[PDB]
Amino acid sequence: RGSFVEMVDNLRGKSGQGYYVEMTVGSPPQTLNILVDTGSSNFAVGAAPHPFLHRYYQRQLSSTYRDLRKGVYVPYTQGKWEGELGTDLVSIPHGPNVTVRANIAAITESDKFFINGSNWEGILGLAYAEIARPDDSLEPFFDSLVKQTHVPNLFSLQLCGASVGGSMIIGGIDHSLYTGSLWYTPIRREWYYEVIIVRVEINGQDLKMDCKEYNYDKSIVDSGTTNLRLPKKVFEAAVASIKAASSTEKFPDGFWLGEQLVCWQAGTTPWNIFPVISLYLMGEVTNQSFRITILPQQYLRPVDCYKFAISQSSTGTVMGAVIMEGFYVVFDRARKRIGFAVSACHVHDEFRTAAVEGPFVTLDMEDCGYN
Ligand SMILES: N#Cc1ccc(C(=O)Nc2ccc(F)c([C@@]3(CF)N=C(N)OCC3(F)F)c2)nc1
Ligand code: NA
Ligand code: NA
Repeated sequence: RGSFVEMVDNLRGKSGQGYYVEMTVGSPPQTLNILVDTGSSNFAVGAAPHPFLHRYYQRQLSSTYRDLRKGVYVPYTQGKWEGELGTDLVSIPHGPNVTVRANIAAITESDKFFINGSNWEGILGLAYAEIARPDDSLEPFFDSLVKQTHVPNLFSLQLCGASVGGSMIIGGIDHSLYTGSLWYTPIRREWYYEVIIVRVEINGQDLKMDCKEYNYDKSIVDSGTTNLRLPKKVFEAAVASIKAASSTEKFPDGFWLGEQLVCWQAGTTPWNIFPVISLYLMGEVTNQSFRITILPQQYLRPVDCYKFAISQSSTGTVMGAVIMEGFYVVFDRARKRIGFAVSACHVHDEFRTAAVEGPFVTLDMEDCGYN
């Protein structure tokens, strides 16, 4: 408990391409790099020589592979894969010292799914069975891990942004990865890692929207998305504040829509003109909340050119890597809650830091949830 030196620094990645962990599948073990995704629930790996892939799962080499005799077709908004379901033995070399029999979707066809130039070749969905495809009887990897072993039912993520890196601590928390205290928000329902945002501030100024707007139709914590996505109305209000707060430089309108980059002469990005953004999350106690604060170092991504990485959503709020890179995030499944603490590795300057602060007094938090 509290100390997991073998798992520290077990994540890698490249700017814009996600954080992946090494895994082994089958017997003998085949090594694969697998993207860590708290926004989905399938363990799915390339299983055919797609040209973008460095490595892929060759089921014919595994004496422990078992076919489920069932296909799966998974369309997303942009992109899709299809695959054949089976189970095999899986382990995590820089992770707990166990092997589990897990479901694996062998991806045999895909479109706009793999990234040309990336170094991963599958995805580990860490969310709940309810959003698993094709349905919720396909048990997700972490559920299998916890049923078949004594690994406790929680994992934590420290994502260190830009070549990126971090730590996925499986079964525990490592205190050297954060400073100050962890603050917890309830998981509102076990499907995505759904949470409730109860107030939004831009440089300390409240957007003063009806808080149900903040969670329209859900808010989730998603390591498989780069941006902070905001419901359209909230995004509109939020941009108007940020634009106002930075109004000393003007940028194309296109910029704020993620449609154009902005560039400054190297080593001169004027961070100080851009405001901090705070989300207050529902706390553990009635009428109690706490607040996480991020910097422009988080929401202006380097591509010295930058992309504005807060964007409009039609799927609710998505607290992607733009939020998570500021914090150490604990997915405390056993107690249905998500903890945040300031990450010991987050990108900051000599004037401002990411922050997690409480308790605050917030009434009518239950009304913030959308039904
Ligand atoms: N920083 C960061 C960063 C940068 C990139 C990537 C990334 O490529 N993520 C990715 C790839 C393929 C996917 F297919 C997904 C899915 C699979 F479910 N997962 C979530 N969460 O949302 C989009 C999605 F399509 F639904 C994600 N991730 C994070
Ligand atoms: Na167990
Ligand atoms: Na600490």
